[PDB]
Amino acid sequence: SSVQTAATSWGTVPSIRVYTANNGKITERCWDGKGWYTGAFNEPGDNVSVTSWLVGSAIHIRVYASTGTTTTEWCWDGNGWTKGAYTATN
Ligand SMILES: Cc1c(C)c2c3c4c1OP(=O)(O)Oc1c(C)c(C)c5c(c1C4)Cc1c(c(c(C)c(C)c1OP(=O)(O)O5)OP(=O)(O)O2)C3
Ligand SMILES: Cc1c(C)c2c3c4c1OP(=O)(O)Oc1c(C)c(C)c5c(c1C4)Cc1c(c(c(C)c(C)c1OP(=O)(O)O5)OP(=O)(O)O2)C3
Ligand SMILES: OC[C@@]1(O)OC[C@@H](O)[C@@H](O)[C@@H]1O
Ligand SMILES: OC[C@@]1(O)OC[C@@H](O)[C@@H](O)[C@@H]1O
Ligand SMILES: [Cl-]
Ligand SMILES: [Cl-]
Repeated sequence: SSVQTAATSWGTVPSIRVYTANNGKITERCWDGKGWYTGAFNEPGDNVSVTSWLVGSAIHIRVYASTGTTTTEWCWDGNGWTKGAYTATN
């Protein structure tokens, strides 16, 4: 089987974030113009999607991590990954 990725970007540098679901776990790689480095995101999941938006120059990232029929939303708003309110009845 294959790892599964999701990607987002912002600005004109740009910043890029790539999330990889590998063998039950999601991790994050980061580009800020000067080489790829490892991000702070680490959460369980077999499937991942992502979206992001800016308020001014402040990025807001939402990562949707799924295992079985449960999807958990993880939020980056400048100061730590927090659990979002997203729910669904799958
Ligand atoms: C994310 C994901 C996991 C965690 C899976 C599987 C798949 C999977 O989806 P994805 O990778 O998108 O799609 C596949 C792709 C692209 C290929 C080429 C596959 C398989 C899948 C399906 C089938 C498959 C699966 C296996 C194992 C051990 C093998 C050998 C295995 O045959 P393989 O010769 O790789 O063929 O179980 P595994 O615990 O990895 O479960 C089942
Ligand atoms: C428990 C279980 C069930 C009930 C599955 C599948 C898997 C599965 O997990 P597991 O067997 O541990 O991991 C896999 C391994 C080790 C290999 C080598 C696999 C697959 C899986 C994934 C992918 C796969 C699946 C298929 C079918 C018909 C094929 C041909 C098929 O490609 P196959 O050449 O076997 O590759 O559907 P199936 O109804 O069997 O659903 C999907
Ligand atoms: O500069 C890297 C970082 O802080 O960027 C914002 C988010 O992508 C974080 O997970 C990541 O560690
Ligand atoms: O500030 C976090 C939050 O309110 O952001 C907007 C949505 O992503 C919500 O699910 C999430 O709880
Ligand atoms: Cl690099
Ligand atoms: Cl964090």
